[PDB]
Amino acid sequence: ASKLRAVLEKLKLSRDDISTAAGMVKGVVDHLLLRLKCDSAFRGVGLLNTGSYYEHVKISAPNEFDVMFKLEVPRIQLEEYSNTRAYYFVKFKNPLSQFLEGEILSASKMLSKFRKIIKEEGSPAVTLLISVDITLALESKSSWPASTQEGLRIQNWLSAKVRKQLRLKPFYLVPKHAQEETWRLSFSHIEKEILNNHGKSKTCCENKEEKCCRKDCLKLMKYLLEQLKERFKDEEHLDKFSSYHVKTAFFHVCTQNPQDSQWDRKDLGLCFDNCVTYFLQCLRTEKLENYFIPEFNLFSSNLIDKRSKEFLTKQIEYERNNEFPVFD
Ligand SMILES: Nc1ccc(-c2cc(Cl)c(Cl)c3[nH]c4c(c23)CN(C(=O)CO)CC4)cn1
Ligand SMILES: [Zn+2]
Repeated sequence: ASKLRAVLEKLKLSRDDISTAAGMVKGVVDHLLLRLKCDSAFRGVGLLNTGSYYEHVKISAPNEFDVMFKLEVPRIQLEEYSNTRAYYFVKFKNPLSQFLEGEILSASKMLSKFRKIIKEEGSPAVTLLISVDITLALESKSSWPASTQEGLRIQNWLSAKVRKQLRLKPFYLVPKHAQEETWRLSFSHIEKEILNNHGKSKTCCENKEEKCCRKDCLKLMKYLLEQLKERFKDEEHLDKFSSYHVKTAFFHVCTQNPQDSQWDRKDLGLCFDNCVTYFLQCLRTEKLENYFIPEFNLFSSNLIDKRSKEFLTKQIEYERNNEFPVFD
């Protein structure tokens, strides 16, 4: 209870120092974006909005930032790869013809040029050095792919109006490989909008009478994983897990507990325990549905070994029964 709020305060004091570092990262980005704009192939490159840096996977490592460069392109048509609901080949119907390999757009070819232009100056295409990961993403203004039709189950939490409005925004495709020329769907912009506008009430966390602990629970779940990943970094059974798994599980708990009253700031310990319990259930049953693509199991044996899940299950059960020693 009091231990949880002490961790958040230590995290908060850690964030203030990078306020000056933000402009330092934001300077390198504003430059690199201009240099990429001079190449004919990257004319329509820009920052993925709502903030230059998305502050990486690590809540406990403010030294490393994460930035996404979106590439506006003509109308995209997609071909699903091998029944994997998230990976696709990209096809056309001007300057990107150089990266064409028949009809399929070559991720390896565009990444190689993306890297060459920056060097002289693929989930992260380049990592600069205080680290900065840069991801190239294709912007598509088409309707969201069919695999997202039963995802984003926010209707009883953020309303069906908002889900309708959110699904009118573009989606994004990042060169991730399953096959070395597929692209992976990305909804980082939607995830940020949900986190920063998270309550059933439109004025959640806008006044002191409506302070919920939704954000604090996510910070704590991210800190728990990073601490465990750092403690057991040499054991290799936690390499697969990332903050995306914790964020995904958190969004399911929001769907599961849609009322702001279920996230009262004075129930932080119970609310954090709700997220820990749901994340364990996903580990034990090896089922963590992608929040936007319900058929993509993030905890499938294809992606993460069963022994890794029960290792993490074992460690989280330990921390839970010992009142989380890795926090102090
Ligand atoms: N093996 C994996 C893991 C996950 C996915 C994945 C899948 C979908 Cl559909 C979406 Cl929308 C995704 N967004 C992100 C990921 C992702 C993975 N990811 C990280 O793990 C951060 O280090 C970036 C953020 C596909 N393959
Ligand atoms: Zn709130």
